[PDB]
Amino acid sequence: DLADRFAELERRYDARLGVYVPATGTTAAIEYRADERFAFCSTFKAPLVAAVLHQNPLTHLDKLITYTSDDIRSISPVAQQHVQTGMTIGQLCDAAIRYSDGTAANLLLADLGGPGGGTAAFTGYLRSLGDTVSRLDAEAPELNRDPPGDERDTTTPHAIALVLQQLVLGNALPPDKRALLTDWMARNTTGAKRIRAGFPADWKVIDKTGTGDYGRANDIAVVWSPTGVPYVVAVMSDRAGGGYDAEPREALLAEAATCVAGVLA
Ligand SMILES: *C(=O)[C@@H](NC(=O)c1c(OC)cccc1OC)[C@@H]1N[C@@H](C(=O)O)C(C)(C)S1
Repeated sequence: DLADRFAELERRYDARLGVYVPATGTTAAIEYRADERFAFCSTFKAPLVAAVLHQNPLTHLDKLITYTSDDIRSISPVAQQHVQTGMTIGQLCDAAIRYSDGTAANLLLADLGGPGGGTAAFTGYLRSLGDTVSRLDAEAPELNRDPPGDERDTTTPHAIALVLQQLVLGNALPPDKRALLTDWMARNTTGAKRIRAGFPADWKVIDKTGTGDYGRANDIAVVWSPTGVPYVVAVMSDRAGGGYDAEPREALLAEAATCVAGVLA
């Protein structure tokens, strides 16, 4: 039984684990704490890029955005390298997804615009996809820091899986924009030790990770079987029991993903 295995992992890693895989043609939903709230951490950047693509014509990807020293406030591997030239919206989407660049995500939120530095418009985008659960209230670094249990900047494995399903598998985006989002997540560099590690090499995996304080580690993916059957996999975790400086444990997500892969193979 899956739930027993997930509970064993919780004890092993002194963690709380949430998992959701939506029902398909022949499988019921897989769900473990799937309606409990977990911090978004950086996972919000995937639907953020979808919001920015949806909102604008494609030539918008070519708009140059400039920024300065005081815009660099969070882990930002790419944005730090280009501060002297600026970055296009396309480059910022690339960096936000593939390197989880925090400054890029902040600039993309500002591009969306409106109250709360774009957080309200981001939430509005989720509402338009039928997600009445998730909320973004702050930008980086603040959004990764809410105390355990706090509802600010949270989603649920259930809600975010259904969002990602509509973005990648459904018709939320036109095919040209859908393909851009799909490709960036396909080329993600931060996810090798999470959902990807739990699925065999002949399964295709696209994903977006998140990491925070209190041992927070998430990964949201779309996976395809070797025969092209897709499944959406949302895994979220925290380790409140070690306090603010509890280490995130990637291996917990790899093992949860291995357990899901075993059921889906
Ligand atoms: C978003 O989840 C980002 N996370 C952070 O910047 C972060 C930590 O990451 C080391 C640790 C504690 C707090 C925060 O947020 C202030 C970026 N995305 C993650 C990820 O994709 O797993 C990175 C690549 C580790 S940074």
